[PDB]
Amino acid sequence: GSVDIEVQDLEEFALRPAPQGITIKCRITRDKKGMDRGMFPTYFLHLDREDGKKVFLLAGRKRKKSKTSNYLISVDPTDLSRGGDSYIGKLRSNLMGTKFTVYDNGVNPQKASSSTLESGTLRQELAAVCYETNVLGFKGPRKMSVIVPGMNMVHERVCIRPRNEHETLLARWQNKNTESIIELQNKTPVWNDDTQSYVLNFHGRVTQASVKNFQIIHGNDPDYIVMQFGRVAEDVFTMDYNYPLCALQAFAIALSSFDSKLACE
Repeated sequence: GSVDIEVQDLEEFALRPAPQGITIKCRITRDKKGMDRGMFPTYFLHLDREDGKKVFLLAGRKRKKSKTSNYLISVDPTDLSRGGDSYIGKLRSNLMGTKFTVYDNGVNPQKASSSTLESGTLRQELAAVCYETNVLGFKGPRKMSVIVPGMNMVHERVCIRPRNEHETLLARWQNKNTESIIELQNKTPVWNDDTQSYVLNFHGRVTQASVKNFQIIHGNDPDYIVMQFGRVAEDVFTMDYNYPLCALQAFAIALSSFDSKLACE
């Protein structure tokens, strides 16, 4: 079929998990300024219609709130283009650029009033990414972990609103709490003797693996590609995602790769 993905309300679309059986194909474009006189670059996510037309979905840009520089993800390009701190998603990274968490626009647990703290309105964690650190002797492709909220019987996300440090996605992951989360990982690339490099297979095309070219899958079924991200030009990348991911999660995961410890060349 074709399935002309229905995009009406951008906030709703951004949070909508991709229907099983339908792949949502997008493209991420890097700003209009970029490496200049400071200012961080702005990334744009557009739906790539199979008719040749594009549809703006989200925009992301790094910002320096107080000390750390998180990415604000908004469905309002204009606002973000300036001091517009309006957002639907926020990407937070550790100092090393090895751990990332994506939140919605709810209230931070650590600053919540007693009235809010009753549970509700509290910030949700939509995804977390960990770029595995080198051990010392282990030989092989680096590991990328992606943690997302579990899905319920109706195939909808089971809202994760951490009330404390032990309820975050990264904590549930490290503690093995697999009840309300889904642990995903990058698909292991395979050494190709002709290219003399580790490769991945994007729709039949040999693709050199890197932080700029990867696929996310569930460890139990390597054939089902949850997310496929690849560089097609200097500042242009293709991004396709499938259930259980929504655009905000996929986009955030992609933004993390730009801000990761890796990505240096």
